[PDB]
Amino acid sequence: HMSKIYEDNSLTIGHTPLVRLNRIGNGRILAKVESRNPSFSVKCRIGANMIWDAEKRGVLKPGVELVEPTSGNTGIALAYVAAARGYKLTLTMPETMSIERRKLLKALGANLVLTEGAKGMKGAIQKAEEIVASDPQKYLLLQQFSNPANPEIHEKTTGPEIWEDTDGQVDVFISGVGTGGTLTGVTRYIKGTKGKTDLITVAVEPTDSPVIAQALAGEEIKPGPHKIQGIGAGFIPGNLDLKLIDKVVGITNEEAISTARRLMEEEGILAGISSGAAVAAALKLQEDESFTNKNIVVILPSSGERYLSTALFADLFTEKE
Amino acid sequence: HMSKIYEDNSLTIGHTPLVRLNRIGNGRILAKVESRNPSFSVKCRIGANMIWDAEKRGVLKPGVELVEPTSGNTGIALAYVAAARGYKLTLTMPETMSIERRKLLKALGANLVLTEGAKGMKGAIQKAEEIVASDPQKYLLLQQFSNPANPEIHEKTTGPEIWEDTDGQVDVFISGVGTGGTLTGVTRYIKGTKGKTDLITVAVEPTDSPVIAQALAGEEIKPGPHKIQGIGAGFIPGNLDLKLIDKVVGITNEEAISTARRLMEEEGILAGISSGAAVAAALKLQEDESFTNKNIVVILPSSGERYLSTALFADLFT
Ligand SMILES: Cc1ccc(C[C@@]2(C(=O)O)C[C@H]2c2ccccc2)cc1
Ligand SMILES: Cc1ccc(C[C@@]2(C(=O)O)C[C@H]2c2ccccc2)cc1
Ligand SMILES: *Cc1c(COP(=O)(O)O)cnc(C)c1O
Ligand SMILES: *Cc1c(COP(=O)(O)O)cnc(C)c1O
Ligand SMILES: [Co+2]
Repeated sequence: HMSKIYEDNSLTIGHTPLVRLNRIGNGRILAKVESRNPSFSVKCRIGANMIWDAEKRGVLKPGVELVEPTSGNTGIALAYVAAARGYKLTLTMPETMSIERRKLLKALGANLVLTEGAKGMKGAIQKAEEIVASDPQKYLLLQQFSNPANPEIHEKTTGPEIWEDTDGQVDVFISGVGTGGTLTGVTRYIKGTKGKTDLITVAVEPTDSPVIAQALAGEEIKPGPHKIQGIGAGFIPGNLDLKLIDKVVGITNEEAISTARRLMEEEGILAGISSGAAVAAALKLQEDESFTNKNIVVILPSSGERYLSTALFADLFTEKE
Repeated sequence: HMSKIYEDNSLTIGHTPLVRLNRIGNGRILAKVESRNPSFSVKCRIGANMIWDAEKRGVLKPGVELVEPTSGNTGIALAYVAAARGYKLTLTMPETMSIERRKLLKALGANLVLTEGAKGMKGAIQKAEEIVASDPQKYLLLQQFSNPANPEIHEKTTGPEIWEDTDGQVDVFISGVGTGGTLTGVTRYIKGTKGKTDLITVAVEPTDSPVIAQALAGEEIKPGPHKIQGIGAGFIPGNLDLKLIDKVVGITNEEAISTARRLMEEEGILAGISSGAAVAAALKLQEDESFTNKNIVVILPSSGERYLSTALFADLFT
């Protein structure tokens, strides 16, 4: 894309590189590095577009302050966009969110409201609702799991970049599902706008919280705890369009961690746990002869630098090592 | 640039965004965000090009391994490129190096050799030389402070990006100097290749180690300790072409840290200490009427996320 001066850092989102994996898999895995973003994750796109959309809809205007419950990369994305565009932001999250993330969020100007650790994200969602209810004219909740501006940005940026960078040669699209925006939006551009209805869209989820598989089977939703940060919220988000999914691959915590470590050591791509999960799903599909000659695009949501205090960098090296 | 599939992560360097600063300075500071790079710093460009250059020179034949003494972003850059392109890499550094940083380099496949803490960077340089001397056919030292492939990549990528993104309108170019490659290579492109000899090139350094100022004034070189990671090595590097510098601005530790905090809180640009230093220098220039109407391009070398254990994030809470 074209040379310019960006008017603020929110406008720099996307155009992330698509990199061939040469040592992991058969040479047809193409990794889309979504840590090449202004706050270093796929969420940069949705922090930008949910705020731009709120501006366009007339609900974010001078005097209105943003609120969102998030203990993750969405909080970081909303923080840098609010700072870049001159909005006040309040984030709610359980008091168990890491010091690294609190430091980042405060440095970017966010106002943090810490909720009881025992109540997890449910307690943070309740606190965000309470804050907005205290002054609904003042506060705007963005609602990342249902706000259509989330999948919209992937329809307008992420998907077009995959189509253009592969010159239409993509055959398989793999996305670990958190909010579902990435899966939904990219698939709507490729299957819908470009008419490629035989794209294979693969949802990735934790083996220990396989709610997408349960929903497609018409079974009871029964989530569980797991370590693949950023995916597997334990329900079907509003922003996940189940009708667009062709296959669901469940990944273990250990598979996700080990494959993220391989991205770093074998490909030089700093990668988070969910990036390992998505590439591990590509490797499982390449066990099946139907996939042997397909070009597989995989989203890598985050950089392993954000994971130094997590399982990803634990049980890896001995004191002596 | 042209839509494509990159054949490895080293080929994804550059095309970093130039962002107008709206609250910091007069609206004419244009910040080039060099953390938008495959290992998140300006050094990703030189990790790639020093290795590409070694390949082109025929000195990276099968069995040859890389060695470099580095405590910083160059070690992370060389590690991701060596992992991407299938080389073995040894980095030397003092044992002071944090366990978390050893884990990150380790995860990228680097072999670490930890040297005696009291001997600092000098001890790490000594150990790298000793490793190469133990088997010179096997080991290749990249020598980031003198290897011309460092400023070359900035002449071939960073410089052109600044020229294109500003439509040639860049009046002032500000770089905090570590190796000098950024300053040297960008200035060679803009003053030389593009012929814009009216460009004002500004070197930034710590007030507590003002060796560039000393060199340009013809004063004795007298370095000192400071906090501005990535700049101010306390000598004039081979890759710093002093002839290209118009002005040197010295920045305090506190000015660097406070201005980096403003980049984060006021602009939403995650920024390291040296990014704060370089922008602090732009602010000083904008106090001088001669600079008021000028477009000022400033390099932001790194992201504040790499500084979470440092004073950059101190006193954010009670
Ligand atoms: C540590 C961490 C990282 C990323 C996330 C992603 C999400 C966010 O708010 O940033 C979207 C939400 C999420 C929460 C739980 C499971 C999956 C996604 C959450 C927590
Ligand atoms: C902590 C840290 C960060 C960046 C650097 C930059 C350099 C590196 O090897 O990565 C170039 C070298 C350097 C060393 C001392 C002063 C300035 C630059 C060094 C140390
Ligand atoms: C958000 C996120 C995902 C999932 O992306 P969605 O578009 O929300 O499905 C995966 N990994 C990480 C690290 C994320 O932050
Ligand atoms: C390398 C580096 C610089 C200085 O860039 P040079 O091109 O080496 O002069 C500044 N800040 C940081 C953090 C760096 O890593
Ligand atoms: Co481009």
